[PDB]
Amino acid sequence: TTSQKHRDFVAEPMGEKPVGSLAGIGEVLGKKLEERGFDKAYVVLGQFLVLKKDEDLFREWLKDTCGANAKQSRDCFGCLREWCDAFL
Amino acid sequence: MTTSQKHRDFVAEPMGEKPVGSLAGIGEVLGKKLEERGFDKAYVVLGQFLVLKKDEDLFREWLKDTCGANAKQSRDCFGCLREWCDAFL
Repeated sequence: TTSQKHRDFVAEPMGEKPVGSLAGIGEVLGKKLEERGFDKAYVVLGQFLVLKKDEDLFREWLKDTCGANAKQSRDCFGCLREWCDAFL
Repeated sequence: MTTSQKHRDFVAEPMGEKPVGSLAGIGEVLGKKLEERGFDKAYVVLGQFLVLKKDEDLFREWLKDTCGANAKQSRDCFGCLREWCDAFL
């Protein structure tokens, strides 16, 4: 199952969408990601790609960086993996 | 058209699983050094480009430090990634 936020993100190029457009990234996570430099969704894509799309390492990185719980990191990972399947 | 044909081929389409050597500026010598550091597909170098917020100075320095790229190689790689992003990101 997926959210509309997920479907909206995976349907099109992300351009300069803010980090909060990613599935799983709410206002609280988004704030903390922004304070650490990850202010646009593509910067988080960048980390996903630097980590060679590794689910365990990306989701652990997200937890360590902004405090994402397991559902939030699942949602964020899945939306980036599906976006990459469609556009990369 | 100022760019290389290799730039043109790269920016014309999604990169998928293309190797790092498909990037403009990344010949076989630079490509093997990138692979040895774990940057084995073009998308991993895109990742670093994006994590650095597409900043030219930081990206070109990173490339120099990571594989010894000269100024022309680093400008070509940066420009190829920048135009790819403008087309597809």
